Amino acid sequence: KGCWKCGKEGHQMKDCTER
DNA sequence: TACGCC
Ligand SMILES: [Zn+2]
Repeated sequence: KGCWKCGKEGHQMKDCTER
């Protein structure tokens, strides 16, 4: 629960995008 | 911000 690729409550994919 | 992708 958090990011998509990172693993932290920083943001979601539209704010990450980080592959 | 960058693949929402590996
Ligand atoms: Zn992330």
